[PDB]
Amino acid sequence: KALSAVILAAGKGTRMYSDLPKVLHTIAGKPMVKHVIDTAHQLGSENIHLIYGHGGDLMRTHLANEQVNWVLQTEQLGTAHAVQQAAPFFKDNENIVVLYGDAPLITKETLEKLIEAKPENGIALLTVNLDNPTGYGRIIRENGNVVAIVEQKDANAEQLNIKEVNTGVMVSDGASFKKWLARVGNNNAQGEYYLTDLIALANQDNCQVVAVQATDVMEVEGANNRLQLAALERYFQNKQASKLLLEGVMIYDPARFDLRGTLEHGKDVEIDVNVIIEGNVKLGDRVKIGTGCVLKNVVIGNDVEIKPYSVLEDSIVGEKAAIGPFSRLRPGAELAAETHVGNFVEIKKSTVGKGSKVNHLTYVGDSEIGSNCNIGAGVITCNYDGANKFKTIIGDDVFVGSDTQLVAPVKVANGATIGAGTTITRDVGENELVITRVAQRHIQGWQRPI
Amino acid sequence: KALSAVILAAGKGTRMYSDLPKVLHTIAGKPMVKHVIDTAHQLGSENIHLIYGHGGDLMRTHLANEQVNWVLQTEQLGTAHAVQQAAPFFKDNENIVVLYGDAPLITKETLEKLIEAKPENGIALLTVNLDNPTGYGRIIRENGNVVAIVEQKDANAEQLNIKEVNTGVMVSDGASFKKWLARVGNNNAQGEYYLTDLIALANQDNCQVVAVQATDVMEVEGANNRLQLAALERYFQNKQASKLLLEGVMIYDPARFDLRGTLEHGKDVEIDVNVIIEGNVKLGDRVKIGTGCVLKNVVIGNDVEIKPYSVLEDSIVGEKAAIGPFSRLRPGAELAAETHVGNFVEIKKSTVGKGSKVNHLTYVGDSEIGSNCNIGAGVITCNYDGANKFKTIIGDDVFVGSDTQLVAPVKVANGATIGAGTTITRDVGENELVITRVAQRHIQGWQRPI
Amino acid sequence: KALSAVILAAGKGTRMYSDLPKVLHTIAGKPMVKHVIDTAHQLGSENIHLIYGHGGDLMRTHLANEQVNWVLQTEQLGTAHAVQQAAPFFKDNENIVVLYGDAPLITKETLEKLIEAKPENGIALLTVNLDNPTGYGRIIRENGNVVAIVEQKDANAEQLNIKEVNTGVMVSDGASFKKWLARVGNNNAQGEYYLTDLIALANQDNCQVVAVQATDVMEVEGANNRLQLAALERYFQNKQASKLLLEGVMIYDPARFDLRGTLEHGKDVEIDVNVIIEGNVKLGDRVKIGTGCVLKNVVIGNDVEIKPYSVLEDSIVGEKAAIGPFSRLRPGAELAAETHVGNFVEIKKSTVGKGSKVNHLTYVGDSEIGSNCNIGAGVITCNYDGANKFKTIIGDDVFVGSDTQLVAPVKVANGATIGAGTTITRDVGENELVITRVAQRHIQGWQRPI
Ligand SMILES: O=C(Nc1ccc(NC(=O)c2ccccn2)cc1)c1ccc(O)c([N+](=O)[O-])c1
Ligand SMILES: O=C(Nc1ccc(NC(=O)c2ccccn2)cc1)c1ccc(O)c([N+](=O)[O-])c1
Ligand SMILES: O=C(Nc1ccc(NC(=O)c2ccccn2)cc1)c1ccc(O)c([N+](=O)[O-])c1
Ligand SMILES: [Mg+2]
Ligand SMILES: [Mg+2]
Repeated sequence: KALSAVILAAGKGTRMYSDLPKVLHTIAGKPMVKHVIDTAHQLGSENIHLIYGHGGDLMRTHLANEQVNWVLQTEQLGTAHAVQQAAPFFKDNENIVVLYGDAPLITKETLEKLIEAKPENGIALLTVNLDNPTGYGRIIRENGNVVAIVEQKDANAEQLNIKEVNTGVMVSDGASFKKWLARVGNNNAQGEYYLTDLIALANQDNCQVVAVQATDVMEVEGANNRLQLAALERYFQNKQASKLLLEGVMIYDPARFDLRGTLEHGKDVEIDVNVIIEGNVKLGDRVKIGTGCVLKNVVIGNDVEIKPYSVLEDSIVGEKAAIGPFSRLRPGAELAAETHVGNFVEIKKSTVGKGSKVNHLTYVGDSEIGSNCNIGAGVITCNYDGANKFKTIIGDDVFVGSDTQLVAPVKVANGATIGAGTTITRDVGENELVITRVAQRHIQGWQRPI
Repeated sequence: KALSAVILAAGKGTRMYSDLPKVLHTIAGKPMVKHVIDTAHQLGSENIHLIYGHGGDLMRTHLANEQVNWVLQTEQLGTAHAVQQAAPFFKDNENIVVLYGDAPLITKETLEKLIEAKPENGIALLTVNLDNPTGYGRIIRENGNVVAIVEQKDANAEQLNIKEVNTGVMVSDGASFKKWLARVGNNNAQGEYYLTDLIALANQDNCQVVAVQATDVMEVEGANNRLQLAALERYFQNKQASKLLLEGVMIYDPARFDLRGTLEHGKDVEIDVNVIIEGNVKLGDRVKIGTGCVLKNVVIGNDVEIKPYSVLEDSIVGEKAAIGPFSRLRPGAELAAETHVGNFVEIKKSTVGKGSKVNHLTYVGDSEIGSNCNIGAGVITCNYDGANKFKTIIGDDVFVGSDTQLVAPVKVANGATIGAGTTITRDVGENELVITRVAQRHIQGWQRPI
Repeated sequence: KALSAVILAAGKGTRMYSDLPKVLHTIAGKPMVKHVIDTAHQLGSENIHLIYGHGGDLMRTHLANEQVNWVLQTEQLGTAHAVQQAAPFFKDNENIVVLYGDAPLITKETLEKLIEAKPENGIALLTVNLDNPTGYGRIIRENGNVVAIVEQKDANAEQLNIKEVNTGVMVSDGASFKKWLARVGNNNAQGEYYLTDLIALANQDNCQVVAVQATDVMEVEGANNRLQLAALERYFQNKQASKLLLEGVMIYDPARFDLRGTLEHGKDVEIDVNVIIEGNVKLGDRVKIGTGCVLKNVVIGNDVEIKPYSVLEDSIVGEKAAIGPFSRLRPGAELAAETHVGNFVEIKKSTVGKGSKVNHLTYVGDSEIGSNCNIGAGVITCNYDGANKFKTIIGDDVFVGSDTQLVAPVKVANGATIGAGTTITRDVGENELVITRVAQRHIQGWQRPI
């Protein structure tokens, strides 16, 4: 049986006090609605009907590449009215799952269990037990089936003690949705067409409604403000960290670890406190990440150690390389195996060959450095004024003395030696030794003003 | 009706194992007693009577500027004796609130509710419910009024089950305080004059004592050691973070956020984990603060992004500026709109004009830099030996080549160009190009010792 | 009465998904088994019998220096079989305590209370109360003595409600262990010889088994995976931080503090959030450590302030020194009293004399710097190519101008002055002023390409 999803995402999110619409606020670096779209995709949804409204232009720019059907809602008249906007696109013989852009932690596993329980021509309603169910619609089960969702204000004393409550998440076939949505009324205090009413309509038609309990409450929780969003964030981070720990990643403190994307890892990986992993990150075996590192879109080979307070982005690090502390790898930094990058070093769009070292107070930009080079402290690759970021090409086995400026476009051939304090503007030949001729004034008996 | 406060702050705080007296230990960067003084001020207190004793000289140096009446207590004979020291200064027709220098989280809101409930010629006693009230004085209410505070050792089985306990915080008029304090005795195991006894004395005089429950237990908790102080700190930090989140500040992790002063913010502000905000900080709209930043006494314009591990102090940052990662702004750094400050860059008491860039391994101190300047990597402003920190004045549209030393006092005029590796000691004229003439020795066939 | 310990440490730890055996995973920087060995040593154990098996070679390399008896177990046939491997080495008249390499938080205090309760020719069994005891062996006490350890699958309804459970930790004399271990059978579902059976065997012999409740559950908890290991880590860190706070160390956030070794401290020490203390660290009075610092094997004198994001290792810091922010002290850095080390500064195997300053973008390696020296921004000590890390010797009261390279081996005598941008290769005499003679090309009317 086929499946399609409807995601409610039209909300303004007034209590976020933001220029963004509600569902664009992020959880682990990606919009709340994107988590829901990805879950619906993971489920095998043929179509994903996205109900949107407030901040329409921002929704379109931030989610331009999502394979969704854009259903523009002009008036907020309740959740049944929102779902009915997508109803002309429902296949009669497909299942439809209703999800909420502001409740991002719903899992594929929970939803699979919900779809599976759906009786033919009936509804599968996602429910949850609360220690304090006050304010939520109570689940009334008679003969194993859901006969009513009794709201707080209507419940009798005995019903107020029911801990099982309605989440809003439900599954039914497209024909049943089309049929029942056309029958929902707005005769209530809010004057809204509630999707909740489908339970009563299904019962009127002698169709069964089966309840399916969610594993965690946090899967059904919605974020109405940034405090609630921060609580979903911490729950999501704890869950990601716990999964990594059970896979064998040594995360020293799961409460001080953040994953905002995907992590591929080998065995015996050690991650110290306050590390942030962003985008797509791949770590080989025995990678050690020191305190305070930020890795965004990087590939790290086996046996690499990243020392504290290193920031890496869009970079590749070969096996047994040693980075940090206080190293900065900017996009395009490609470090070969057994390389060394030290404190207060910045590498940008440069390749560094096997065994080469760049250990102090250096800027290497738009360069190619060969194997077994020694880049002295204070070395800087630079350009002439008005240039267009030209390249510095350094061969194999080159020594570059401390505080040397390499003025691109320039080539330094294999085995060349450059003395400290040099300004390199002309190409250096193979085995060429280039040393600066200094002129100095020496004044004897110079008594300091102390 | 007028109000004045009495704050007990004479304690040694032996269990802090410190040379400081008890109340000078800080919560969110300010002494515990200062929080209480500020609360009493926010309430509208005409006078704030500060009872002090231990570490008297340190109290005077650390709180020199507080608008308090210094009441030096020579002997610790109990809380009623402490309050009686200030009693000759109470106005008969004013209300007096008794507060504790070591219980800093008491709120203005709680105290307003306490003052309001105070019956004429009576007492308003602040109380709190505890799940485990063991050791605390139980509130005995008869005919809605507080008839007794029954201590742990005296309570009957039924009274030990009372969860409502005495906090020590109370309000009464100045004449009633003067009258009842003169009647407090010390006939008890400790031989102390307890302020607690005022409840029994008020009852003897047929004056009503009304109980007022505190909203949070943490408002009445006192810190006797640094473990307790750390628990008040975390509660205070969580409360500050929660308020900011409800105002619309996106704090990624409220458990990894510290505010030690005041924060003024615009909309869509994003604060990553492990950020510290000190003194008075103002952030405009859409300010993004990366992980590990420290902002102390700074003004940050709209649309500024501060990248990870940046430390800013007594600085101003114009709109759309980009700072970090690993940037250091020291006092007097003034960055104009659309400026760029990069990694391993230190700016001290310098103004940097619109669109100017200082992106790598640079020290700029006591300087004025104009608009659209390019400050190369490794550039350093310096002085002669025995100098008195002279100024470097750089005009508009100046290019300063990498690893150039600018020797103050020096002026570089508009549109000047400075080549890499230069030593600037003489003023550079408008559109003047200054390039270093290098002498180099080139030795061919130099085989490295590898 | 003498004591010896047996520690079970043969486990593979399959669920760690690691190449290391189970007990080598660390808690606070040291292997789980090492914590247990140290506890057994603190107790006064004459012998420590270490049962090992999986990852035998790694156990031997990682614990080479431990004063233990290496008992190589070839087959895992249950805990009684493991303890019996060490039994030929038990003295009849000594007490034997059985401990587990994967339950590292067991305290000396708990074990002292266990040994003390041991009745002659009997057993002292360590027990613990659990709110949910499901799955654990229930303690059956009859006439004050332990008559049985009833397993989950055998317990009657009434016995399942017993909250007191078996921990596996026990004490008995060597003769009793030898005797009872020879009588343990493997007739059970697992076909293993359980140490648990010693309780039933002691009862058969009319020897009393006394229960001793552990203070904390976490002392008896074992780590089977890295999630469980992380929970023991956080509990251990919280306990260490709480002890330090009660001793008077101001730890701003005990949940963001890590101690991985030993800390000796004076009074009025302040430690900001996210600090890591490794190896042996000693702090004097009024030491202030800013956010994000890492101190490994360092001695810090009184009144030192370490500013944020400083990494120190195998270094000594004299009184009133000022370090950071962003300073790096590498092994052998020895800073005398009243010295100053600033941002983006790296000190390696160098001594820096009293009052000397190294405040910006500098590398000082293999050097001796005297008193009251001024090391300018951008200064670098370096070597010739093929050198063997030679020394830079700087006297007292030397000024070294910004962006100067000091080419070791070189000596700079007392009161010498070095101008900015200099290359020092030759020794500088007492009171010698060395300034660079620059040649520059000046081109007027150079219009920039803007
Ligand atoms: O109803 C919406 N979202 C929604 C619905 C239900 C819940 N459920 C709960 O929070 C919940 C339920 C039961 C127990 C605990 N929490 C959480 C969020 C909704 C409606 C229209 C919208 O447009 C949007 N949106 O995302 O903008 C959300
Ligand atoms: O009594 C003092 N402080 C004080 C008094 C009461 C409390 N209250 C509680 O801790 C409390 C009460 C009820 C329930 C929970 N906590 C906390 C602190 C006091 C007295 C003399 C002093 O000199 C100082 N001081 O600040 O140095 C404090
Ligand atoms: O049994 C072993 N360890 C062990 C034994 C008991 C416990 N106890 C508990 O976890 C416990 C007990 C009671 C209540 C709560 N937790 C924890 C760990 C064991 C046996 C053989 C081994 O070789 C190793 N090891 O360390 O590799 C451990
Ligand atoms: Mg330099
Ligand atoms: Mg230079």
